[PDB]
Amino acid sequence: TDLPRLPFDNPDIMGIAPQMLALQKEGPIARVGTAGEDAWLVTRYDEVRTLLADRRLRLSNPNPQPSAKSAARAFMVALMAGDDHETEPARHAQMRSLLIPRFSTRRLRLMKTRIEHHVDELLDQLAASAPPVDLHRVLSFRLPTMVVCDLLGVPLADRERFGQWARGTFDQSDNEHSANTFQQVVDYMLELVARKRVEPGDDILSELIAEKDGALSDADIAHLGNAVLLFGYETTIVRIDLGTLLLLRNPVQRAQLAEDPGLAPAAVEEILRLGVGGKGSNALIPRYAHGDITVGETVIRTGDAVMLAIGAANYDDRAFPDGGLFDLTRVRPRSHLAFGHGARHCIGRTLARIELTAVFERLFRRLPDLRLAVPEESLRWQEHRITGGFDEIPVTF
Ligand code: HEM
Ligand SMILES: CC1(C)C[C@H]2C[C@@H](C(=O)O)[C@@H]3COC(=O)[C@]4(CO4)[C@]23C1
Repeated sequence: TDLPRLPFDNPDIMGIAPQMLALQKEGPIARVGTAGEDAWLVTRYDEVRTLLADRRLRLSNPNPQPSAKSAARAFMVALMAGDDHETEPARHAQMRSLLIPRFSTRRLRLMKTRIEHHVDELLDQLAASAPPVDLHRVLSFRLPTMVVCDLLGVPLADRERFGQWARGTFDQSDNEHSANTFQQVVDYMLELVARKRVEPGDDILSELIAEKDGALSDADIAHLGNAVLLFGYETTIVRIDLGTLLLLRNPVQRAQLAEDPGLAPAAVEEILRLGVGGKGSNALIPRYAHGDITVGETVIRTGDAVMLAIGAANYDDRAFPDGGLFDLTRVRPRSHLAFGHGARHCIGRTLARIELTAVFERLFRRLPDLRLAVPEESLRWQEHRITGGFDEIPVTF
């Protein structure tokens, strides 16, 4: 009898921690310790997918005196309209109503074309340079920040201003750094909303300003833009790094994709499903029970914290045969959980898929000999950031 304690050790730089796979083998749900409060950990695909669609399980904390959070997590939860359990239903509903139509088929079609040319240009610069090159700096970081510049209608050079702000806002190890960085994000976005009020374009804030004959306050609009800025590039950067690392580990699938870029959508779904870094703390979706819920033979009581392990569920042999294997030839694979599911299903997921598809359509066709210039074990996953990630990916080609 030994209460398991999150985060679990991972001897590899990717994948799921052995202890979490061991718990998954025993059953769908276990009581675990964490850095803060104890929580129920749900590790099997069927139960994680079910609980994500259960409206009794919500982001907001209903408890009368809530456990303390890092500044980073508090900012995250506020950007997701989960900071007040009494107003979360109306506020979260409004958030999704206002953001979903910003990712229209018209906008996505136009952005796919620009994304494709941009990747072409990024790879031509990469191919013209002398190895070793940091693939994270010159490819992974550059495409998703370009996309956010396009969404917000700002010059591309602005990403050199905001490109580290998600990392800094979400630094759980330094409350003061987190708050100072979020203040910069806020100041920037308020500047931007004031400009878009007199100089609109074909971009997200201009559409928010025009919404409901202009009924939204500057604070309301900047909130929504901050969510786009802070959720809209960093996680995608990390998936380009993880997808590259995964394809480097699987040369047969990599050669298949290089030969047939029509496999890129399938590859991207495998990358999302298998792409978990380090101790994988970002592959947990946190919730609180707002009513009692029975999971198998376990009773989750109102007020309990629940960690929905989307990473472990995406590796679950019960949902994906040979769940640990990268196989872009899977026939009708189940929908992975990397974007979540239910009420908070990732608003940007179609755009993120467009970005990743454009990259991996091209990468190994344009640079067939691309490979790591350093050992895998020297790559350092950044555990203190809510979004994790690697700081550099040195390559040769
Ligand atoms: C590969 C890249 C991405 C991954 C893996 C990812 C993953 C996720 C996940 C798992 C959630 C649900 C969190 C929860 O249920 O607590 C989420 C929510 C969200 N995502 Fe994404 N995301 C990605 C990219 C993006 C992009 C590109 C955008 C927009 C430009 C975006 C905007 C959002 C927003 C606004 C939410 C909040 C939805 C809500 O709370 O209702 N994300 N994302
Ligand atoms: C709004 C988010 C940025 C979306 C998810 C992406 C995930 C990641 O970075 O992989 C990040 C980590 O922390 C979480 O609570 C997650 C899992 O819900 C998120 C929060």
